[PDB]
Amino acid sequence: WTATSGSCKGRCFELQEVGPPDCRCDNLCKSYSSCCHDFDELCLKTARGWECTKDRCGEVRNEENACHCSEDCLSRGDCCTNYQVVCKGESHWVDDDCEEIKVPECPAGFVRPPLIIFSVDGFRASYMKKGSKVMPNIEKLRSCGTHAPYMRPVYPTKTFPNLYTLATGLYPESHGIVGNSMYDPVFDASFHLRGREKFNHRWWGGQPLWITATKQGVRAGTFFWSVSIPHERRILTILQWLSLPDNERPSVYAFYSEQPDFSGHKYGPFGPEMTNPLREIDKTVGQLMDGLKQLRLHRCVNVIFVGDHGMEDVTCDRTEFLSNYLTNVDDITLVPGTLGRIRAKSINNSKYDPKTIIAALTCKKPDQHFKPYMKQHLPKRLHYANNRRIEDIHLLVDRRWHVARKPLDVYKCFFQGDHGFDNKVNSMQTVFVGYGPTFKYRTKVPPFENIELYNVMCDLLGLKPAPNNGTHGSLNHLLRTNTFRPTMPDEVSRPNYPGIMYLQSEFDLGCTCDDKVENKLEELNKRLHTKGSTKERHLLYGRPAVLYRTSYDILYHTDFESGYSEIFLMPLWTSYTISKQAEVSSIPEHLTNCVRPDVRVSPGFSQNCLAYKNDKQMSYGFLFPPYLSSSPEAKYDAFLVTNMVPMYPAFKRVWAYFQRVLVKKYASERNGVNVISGPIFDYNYDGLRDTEDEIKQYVEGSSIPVPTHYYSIITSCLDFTQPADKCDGPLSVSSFILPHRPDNDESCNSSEDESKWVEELMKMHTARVRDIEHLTGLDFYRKTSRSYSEILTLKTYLHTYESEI
Ligand SMILES: *[C@@H]1O[C@H](CO)[C@@H](O[C@@H]2O[C@H](CO)[C@@H](O[C@@H]3O[C@H](CO[C@H]4O[C@H](CO[C@H]5O[C@H](CO)[C@@H](O)[C@H](O)[C@@H]5O)[C@@H](O)[C@H](O[C@H]5O[C@H](CO)[C@@H](O)[C@H](O)[C@@H]5O[C@H]5O[C@H](CO)[C@@H](O)[C@H](O)[C@@H]5O)[C@@H]4O)[C@@H](O)[C@H](O[C@H]4O[C@H](CO)[C@@H](O)[C@H](O)[C@@H]4O[C@H]4O[C@H](CO)[C@@H](O)[C@H](O)[C@@H]4O)[C@@H]3O)[C@H](O)[C@H]2NC(C)=O)[C@H](O)[C@H]1NC(C)=O
Ligand SMILES: O=C(/C=C/c1ccc(OC(F)(F)F)cc1)N1CC[C@@H]2CN(C(=O)NCc3cnn[nH]3)C[C@@H]2CC1
Ligand SMILES: [Ca+2]
Ligand SMILES: [Zn+2]
Ligand SMILES: [Zn+2]
Repeated sequence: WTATSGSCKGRCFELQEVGPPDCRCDNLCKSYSSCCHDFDELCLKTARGWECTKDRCGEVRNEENACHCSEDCLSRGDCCTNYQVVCKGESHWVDDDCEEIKVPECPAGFVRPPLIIFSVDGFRASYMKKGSKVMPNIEKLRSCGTHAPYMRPVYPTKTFPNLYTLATGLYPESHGIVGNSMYDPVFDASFHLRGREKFNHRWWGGQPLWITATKQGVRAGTFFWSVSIPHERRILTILQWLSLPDNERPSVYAFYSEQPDFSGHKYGPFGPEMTNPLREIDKTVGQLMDGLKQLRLHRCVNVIFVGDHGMEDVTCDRTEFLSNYLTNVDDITLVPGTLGRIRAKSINNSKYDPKTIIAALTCKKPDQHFKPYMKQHLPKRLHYANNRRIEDIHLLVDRRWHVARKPLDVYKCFFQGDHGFDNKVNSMQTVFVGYGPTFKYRTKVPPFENIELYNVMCDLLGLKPAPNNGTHGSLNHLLRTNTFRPTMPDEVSRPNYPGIMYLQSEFDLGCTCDDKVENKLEELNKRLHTKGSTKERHLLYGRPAVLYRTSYDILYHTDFESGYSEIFLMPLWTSYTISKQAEVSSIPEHLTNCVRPDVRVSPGFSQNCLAYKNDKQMSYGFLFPPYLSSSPEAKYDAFLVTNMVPMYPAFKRVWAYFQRVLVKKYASERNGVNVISGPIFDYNYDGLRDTEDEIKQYVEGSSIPVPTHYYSIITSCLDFTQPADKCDGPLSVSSFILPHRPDNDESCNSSEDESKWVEELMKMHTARVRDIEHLTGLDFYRKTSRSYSEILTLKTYLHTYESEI
């Protein structure tokens, strides 16, 4: 209940909030039914259209009009956007040639270039090209501004998570908005689209741009707009705010459009009925740029044209039903659609077993159009686990399909488009264009993740970003002028460089190796290998930096080089270069069980084979593969206890294929590759490395910890006519984070040869170097000829393995 006996007289779209019970006059008031009685009358005029006609120029002012064509309207800052064109014989913004904007042309009293964020729902990346013929205003922005072919959203590819990630730079798991619909088990409440619960502040974490602005003395226009407020009014409101005196005037503005998402659901992504929605966006953009030209701001303001996600062909008939897999369907709640989330219907039931739910959903039909995971087993690049609002059980749904619980939920067909799938899917990609004095001229940039923009928008506004998941500096190549020069973090732990300190007989590991067969030329030469005489062949980008306090040793060998952790009893990283000319060999008969002690590292800081024998679930593998040894002699180095890592047999299949076939293959395709591999420990699935006392799993009867994942970073020359190990120019990279899992239930073809399923699993588990840095606490690419900004961009790249957009 609100007494709304006040008035909006003089308060149309006031910027600060007066609380209950006094009536409101802001673009939010409708959503509370707390607008003053006269709001519609005064603040939402609609009379006489949104365009000056030839027969309205120099007219007498009449306050009841929606906009004005009167001689004094320029001053009042409330002209129609085409006032100058029709009346003063000016040309539309779109119809002028674009001159480069080498410096801000801002009128007096403007201390900084404003920022307008023009956000559009469901604007699929491929609209920029496939609709270019009917979007001339936006094609001017794109071609004269700075654009990327596409921009990658976050999972899930839904509106709320993506809009709030754009405003926070945070992953959904961090900011809290993990779906359009949500249940919080601590709150005992649901977050929905229709309803008022979504308004409470307790859902929203992190610090969005407008709060970041306000707290640092930069005033902001409001971001939310009510559904009923038409777009034309929204633009005039932004143009009026810009007329406000210097000390009242916001520096950052936002506009939003429900289109083209709204129509895309009805007609699909490319239905013929989509041309019209696109025409209207362009028209709206036209009114803004025309209106800015009127205020002498068109070479002063920076404009961001950005979408939240794309759109895919989806229909009712393409629905999987859980009622055809489970018998016990009324014992679960599903959050359905382009992604599934399952939980117990009642927490009062003791016999609710997720192991058995996943069983019944795994590879149960050759058709199957979805795949269950436990959230911690999701690809780490999705960063979709670390929140109480995300249910333990998750369904990754195939592009073009839906998941529902029972058939009745789907009839008690209409739609032809939807969105929400995995964020590396082409149809889900969206747009970025930046145009203005601070952005670059006629410049294309590589695709980037939307988590990066918060940082840039803070830069555009001279703000200091709140802690976020962007990598600040990685988008400096978008900007004409930078206020952030990124600097490399300092190494926390310096290594030990141990020599030969131990005799064989001091080791009691229970490990045998047949290696007792017997020169000054080639015996002087392999000591040199252990001092690192070939370290600049196998360690091309300097040693990783350890960014935490720990104790580790650098170990040199002929073929490879490692940083060995005395705490975790295995390498943090292993580095080696495989040239194009290198040859694959096999593990000879006599060395199949061979595990040699390392005489640089004490018995007490080593693994032992006895644990592996006694633990019937856990086998072992090697980080540097014996298969790629340079010679029969060097192959012995690969069997050192200090190259050894614990591996479930099931996972040895995956790993073996990678080491035996794929590395050589990549070395052929890319003219050699540098490989760095190591373990990852993340039992708390927060995407960050775990300390010694968070380890949940050891090899039975030992202090040998068990990685939750294994990673590799594969670098080469981008100019592939140059060997990896002699690259003059920019680098090219691909990475992965394989889940270390006791089975291969994730791959429904696993009973076949490794050549059918392994490389497919690895593609799904593609990863950014930065993702690995978070999980390891290391820092790569410390010594290159390349600028640090470029290296940041390199570390944020993700190889998607998709086709061309
Ligand atoms: C992506 O980027 C983000 C952002 O950088 C990364 O996330 C950050 O990660 C940090 C490390 O995990 C984490 O630090 C915690 O913070 C704990 C308390 O923090 C509270 O305050 C936060 C700050 O808010 C303020 O923000 C601005 C400044 O930027 C200020 O101006 C304002 O005043 C703000 O208030 C606040 O964000 C945070 O809120 C979370 O919880 C709310 C609900 O309770 C949510 O609404 C909100 O969204 C946040 O939720 C996310 O984060 C929590 C983790 O806190 C997570 O569980 C949720 O799922 C969700 O994702 C807080 O209210 C602090 O207690 C922690 O310190 C403990 O650990 C240290 C370790 O050294 C100990 O030394 C210390 O003693 C302490 O231990 C205590 O706990 C032990 C057991 O738990 C116990 O035994 C012991 O005795 C102690 O009691 C630690 O510093 C940041 O909070 C987090 N920030 C954000 C925004 O999420 C993220 O890692 C990145 N991801 C990747 C993959 O890189
Ligand atoms: O005006 C806004 C916000 C504007 C905004 C602009 C810029 C932003 O960020 C930054 F500038 F920082 F980048 C952030 C927010 N609203 C109103 C409409 C509702 C209803 N609504 C829907 O109907 N979605 C359609 C849908 C439903 N299912 N899939 N799609 C989704 C919801 C969005 C929020
Ligand atoms: Ca962790
Ligand atoms: Zn959306
Ligand atoms: Zn939608």
